[PDB]
Amino acid sequence: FKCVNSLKEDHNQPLFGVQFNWHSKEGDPLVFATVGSNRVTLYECHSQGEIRLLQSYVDADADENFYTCAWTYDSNTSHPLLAVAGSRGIIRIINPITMQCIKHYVGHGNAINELKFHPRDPNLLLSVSKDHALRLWNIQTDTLVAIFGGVEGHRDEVLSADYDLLGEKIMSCGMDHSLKLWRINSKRMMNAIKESYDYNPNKTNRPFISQKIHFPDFSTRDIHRNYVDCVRWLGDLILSKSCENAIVCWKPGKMEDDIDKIKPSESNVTILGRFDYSQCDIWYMRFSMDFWQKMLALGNQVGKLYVWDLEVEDPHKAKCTTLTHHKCGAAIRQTSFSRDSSILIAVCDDASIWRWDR
Ligand SMILES: Cc1cccc(F)c1CN1C[C@H](c2ccc(-c3cnn(CC(N)=O)c3)cc2)[C@@H](N(C)C)C1
Repeated sequence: FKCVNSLKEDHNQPLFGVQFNWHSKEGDPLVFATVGSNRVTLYECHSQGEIRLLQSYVDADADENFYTCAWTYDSNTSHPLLAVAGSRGIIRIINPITMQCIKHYVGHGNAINELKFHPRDPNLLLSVSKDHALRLWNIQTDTLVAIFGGVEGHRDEVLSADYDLLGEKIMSCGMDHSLKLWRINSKRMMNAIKESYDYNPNKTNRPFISQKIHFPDFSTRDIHRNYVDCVRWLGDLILSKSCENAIVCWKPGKMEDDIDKIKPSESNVTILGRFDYSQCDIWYMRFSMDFWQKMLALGNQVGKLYVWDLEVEDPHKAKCTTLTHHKCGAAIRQTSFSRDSSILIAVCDDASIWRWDR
C-alpha cells in the first residue's frame, strides 16, 4: 500500500465512519461514503489517486451528528441504498444517486452507534443504540422485527454488532464490557422475519408486533476490561477490541466446543490470539476487514495504520504491516477496503480522508 491522496471536509469535525459500496455495479468506479458532523458525503476513486467529490446529504438539524453508515441495495430494483444514523436516533435511507432521504425510522429516538445489513438479506437492518438495545428492521415493509434488550441484555450503550457468515446470529458489544450472542435462526425469529414480510398496514388492522428478545444465547465480560467498541465474526471465531491496544481473537466455550452447541449458561471462553498495537487507547475506534476476510485494518489516535494478513493457518500467526505518512497525524476512527482490496481509505478526527492504493 502507498498513500496516493488525501483531502479534508470543510466542517472540521470528526469523520466517524467510512464505507466503500461493495454493491457497486461492474464497470462503475469505486465509491465510498463518509459520515461526520451532520452530513454524509460520497466520493469516487479514480486513477492517479484522484478522489472525486460527488454530493452530500446534510441533515435539517444542525445538531445531528451522524455516527455510522451502511450500504445495501433495493431488493426489487438492484439500485444501491445508503443507511445513515447517529445522535438523533433516526435511521435515514438515502438514495445515493440524488442524496434524497427516501424514508426514515425511529425506535425510541436515542443515539444509534452502528448500523449493519444482514449478509444474505438486503432488507434486514440491525441498529445498536445508546439505550442499551439492538433493533432489527425490515426496510422492505418498514417494520421493527425485534428488539434485543431486557435486564439480561446490555446494561449500557451498545457500541458495535456483527452478523455471522449466514446471518444466523449476531454478536454485540458495548460500554458494559460485555460481548453478547443473539441467535436469529430460532423458530421464533425465523417466524418473526417471515411475518415481517407478510405485513402490509394497508391490508390489515393490526399493528406489527415486534419480538422482545430479553436473553442472549451467550455472554462474557472476560475478554476486555473496558468499553468494547468493535466486534467482527471470523468464521466461528470472534475478533473484538477495547481501548487496551489489542484486538483479541476468541471463541465462546472451550477449544473444541461447537458455536452452535454453546448454551446460554456457558461460563468459559478460549483465547486464540491477540494482535497488539500502539497509541489506540482512546474510546471509539473501529477496525475493518476486506470482503473476503483475508485482511484486517485499524487506525490509531496519531494517524498510523495497522494491517494484518489473516491468510495464515491459525489466528495468532497473522502478519502485521504498518502504514504511516508524515502529514497524517490525527486519530483514525474507521477504515474501509474496496471490495477488490486495491484501495484502503482512512478517515480522521480532523475531517481528513487518506487514500492508500496497493
Ligand atoms: C466512532 C465509534 C467507534 C466505535 C464505536 C462507536 F460506537 C462509535 C460511535 N461513537 C459516537 C460517539 C462519539 C464518539 C466520539 C466523539 C468525539 C468528540 N470529540 N471527539 C474528538 C474531537 N477531536 O472532536 C470525538 C463524540 C461522540 C460515541 N458515544 C458512545 C459517545 C460512540
